[PDB]
Amino acid sequence: ERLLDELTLEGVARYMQSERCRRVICLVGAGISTSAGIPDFRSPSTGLYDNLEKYHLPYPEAIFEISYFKKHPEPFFALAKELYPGQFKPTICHYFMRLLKDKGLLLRCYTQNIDTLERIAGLEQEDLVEAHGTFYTSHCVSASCRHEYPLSWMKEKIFSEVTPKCEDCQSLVKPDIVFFGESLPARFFSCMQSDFLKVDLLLVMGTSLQVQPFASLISKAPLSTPRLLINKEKAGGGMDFDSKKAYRDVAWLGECDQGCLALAELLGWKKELEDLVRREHASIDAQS
Ligand SMILES: CCC(C)(C)c1ccc(OC[C@H](O)CN2C[C@@H]3C[C@H](C2)c2cccc(=O)n2C3)c(C(C)(C)CC)c1
Ligand SMILES: [Zn+2]
Repeated sequence: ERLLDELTLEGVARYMQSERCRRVICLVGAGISTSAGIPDFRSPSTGLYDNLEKYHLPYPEAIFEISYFKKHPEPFFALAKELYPGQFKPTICHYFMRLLKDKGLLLRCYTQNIDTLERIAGLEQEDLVEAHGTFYTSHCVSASCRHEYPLSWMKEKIFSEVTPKCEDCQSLVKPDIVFFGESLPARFFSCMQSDFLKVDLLLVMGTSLQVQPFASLISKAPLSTPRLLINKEKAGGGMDFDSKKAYRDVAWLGECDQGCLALAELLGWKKELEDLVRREHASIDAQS
């Protein structure tokens, strides 16, 4: 089935404004947070895994490996102190997703990011699937305790260079991120099944799809679901933008903010979006 009239941003805009497009899923990666001064720590190109020499790890990946972390948590928290941002300011792209929520178009945002910016932008727990977890909350690692700690507590521990320990049972306190050797959250697998039935549009932003878990996700949405990619680079996932058989996939190449602004324009949301970014940034400035 053919749902987009044309395989262009204009066509996607037009589809979004039609009665057909009720439920949008966003899939978002590190590219939506780069313009917030969170660089893409994941992808190898960034070279994060070269600044780790001073932590004398057995191998660079050890800094994110759960068993290593439990024995030697100090490098992870030192790194966190090193790279902790001055402010947490969500990007235009984040606020575009806020618009989708408030217009009742957002079914779900699946995010690879742990930076909490979606939450700060006003996306709620129901709206979000944090595929790699989050720094927003932390928990004592003991299964009989699991004392919860807010980011404010974790930040203080990070800045004081005191290893987070549970006030109750003395166990290590770990940010709710998915370390190497830990499994994806159950939430991820459960929401996927149900969501990928009801979805009318996939908005894929700041991820190359060459990389799990979005590579798989994309390939098992219904065949007729239109998919728009907004990314600096070209897309895995089994997308088809270019062939004579292309029917549903659209690529916008450039920065995520600029792509979102362009899409907002066509929807007639540009002013609303620019105003929201300005207002929410000012609010953050006032309370920071
Ligand atoms: C404190 C500043 C803050 C919250 C703003 C921030 C933000 C991002 C941060 O890191 C982003 C990483 O890309 C998150 N990844 C989470 C885990 C382990 C690593 C790293 C990884 C690599 C490749 C695939 C993959 O799935 N995963 C999952 C980090 C740190 C602390 C973890 C220091 C690097 C902190
Ligand atoms: Zn505890």
